[PDB]
Amino acid sequence: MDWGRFVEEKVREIRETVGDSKAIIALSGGVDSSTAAVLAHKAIGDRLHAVFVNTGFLRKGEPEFVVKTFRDEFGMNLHYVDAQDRFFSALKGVTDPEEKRKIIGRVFIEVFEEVAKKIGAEYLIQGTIAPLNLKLIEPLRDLYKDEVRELAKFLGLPEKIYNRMPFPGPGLAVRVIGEVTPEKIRIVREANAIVEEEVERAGLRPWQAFAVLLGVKTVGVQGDIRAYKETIAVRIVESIDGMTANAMNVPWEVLQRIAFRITSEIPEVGRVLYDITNKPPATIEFE
Amino acid sequence: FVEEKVREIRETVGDSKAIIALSGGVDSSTAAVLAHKAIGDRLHAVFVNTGFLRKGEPEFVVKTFRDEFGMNLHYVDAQDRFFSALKGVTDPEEKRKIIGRVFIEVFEEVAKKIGAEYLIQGTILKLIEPLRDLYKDEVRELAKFLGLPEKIYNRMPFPGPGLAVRVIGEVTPEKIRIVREANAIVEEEVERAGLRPWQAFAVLLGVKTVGVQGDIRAYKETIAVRIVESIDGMTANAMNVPWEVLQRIAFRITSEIPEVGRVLYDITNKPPATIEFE
Repeated sequence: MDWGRFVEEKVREIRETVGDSKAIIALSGGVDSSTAAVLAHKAIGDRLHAVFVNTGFLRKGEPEFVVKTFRDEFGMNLHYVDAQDRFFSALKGVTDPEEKRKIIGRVFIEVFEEVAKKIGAEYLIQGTIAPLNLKLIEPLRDLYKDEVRELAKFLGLPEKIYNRMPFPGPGLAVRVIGEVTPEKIRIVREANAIVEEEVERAGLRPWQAFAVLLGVKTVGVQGDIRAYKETIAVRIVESIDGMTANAMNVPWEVLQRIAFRITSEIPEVGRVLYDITNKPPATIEFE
Repeated sequence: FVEEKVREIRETVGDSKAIIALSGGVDSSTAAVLAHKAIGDRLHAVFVNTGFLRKGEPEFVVKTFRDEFGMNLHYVDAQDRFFSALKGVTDPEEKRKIIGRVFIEVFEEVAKKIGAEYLIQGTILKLIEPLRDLYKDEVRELAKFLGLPEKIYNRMPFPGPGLAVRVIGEVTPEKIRIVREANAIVEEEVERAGLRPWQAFAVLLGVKTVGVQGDIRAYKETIAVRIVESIDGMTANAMNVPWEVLQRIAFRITSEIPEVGRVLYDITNKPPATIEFE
């Protein structure tokens, strides 16, 4: 393979296509969109407008990391969009998993379209890989997943991105069973951070590792009196590419640390359960 | 000791009839055998099938006390009454309160027909408590000496409300059936693997999810497996169960109980969590 040649030719292609016009891209923080953004940025510089939407369902430290990486370090013309209120308000009273995803998808498009109209770009860059009135450009169209990761590394993207575990577009909203509220998202966000921290501390490299707020209540104690507490499910799986996946045989000490930290550092949680179901028969997420 | 207590009971009861509630627990069982050796045919044991007992449990109790020990055993099928009384009840406290109220109504109903004058209780009508001076460990030894099955004197504790508190939310016949089957799988695999925990059981969580086979839009149930080690039950730790055993439990539950599509294992100690979920 020759990545230097690939980059030179692809950057040239984007330049010849865009000309002096503006191009826009949705920056999700994922490896695909990140890689496509870097190629487009090398091609047209400030004429590339990278739009990053904070949905309110991102992981701890994620928004800050994306801004630091793309605005500060890569110097991209980034549009940080805080749309948290729109997403949370739109989900009020919605408990059905499918409906939640539908609403989140609709609001994301509404937000992106609103910002895009102000930008007035003529081209839309997408990180589509092999595996708005805008002309489409897909720089990674002929590349497979493993190749995109190699390219991302070659382009100087952080390992935190090219080796990241996949994370759903609706984010933490699908990690909360039932109605999505700021409090539930706060709890699962902290629990998720603990899960990832313990997996990292033990040098484990699973396909996915996350926490889910089940909605099931258990009787705990806060001060010196009984109170209802939440239940968190921990999901850690091993997989080649998600086709099938096995619940991971996590060292007991790691599971103990996760359970201890979640219930001690997040007083609102009183019980932690570990998912031991493979795929098949189960899905990886809890939807 | 046996000769002494049997003598005391025989002197207290005289030629009157006595009644005792058989729960299947070591305490009531041991007290029942002592009372039976004392007044034989004048002891009337009462077994109430609440509808929340474990798989094969009712049959075991009847076979053990009525056939094996030859006691007068009044079997009461009150499943319908308990399920009706719990219809729509979600609060754990109310479930326990209602089950207690119904048990009494059912028991007092059967006690009237017997016409007993003494009530035998396994506390550790006139009351008779032959084990009021014995501790948990002592009662177990006595049970062994009396000839009670190991399945009883060494059995894990099981709550009065039974499987009703092993179902989060409203209790219904179908939910109890599902958790009864899951519970049997958990106990079977834990025993087969040589595990000897304080308690090992299954809980129907109420949370539902879709799977990746067959009708992928059909929401299925979730079972939580609870296995803990404890000395006294005051403090306990989630057990470090061998992975292959947990995998077998998950496989059997989803393969044998089509209604369940997800299995979770509780990894929380006590404190901060309770052993039972409700």
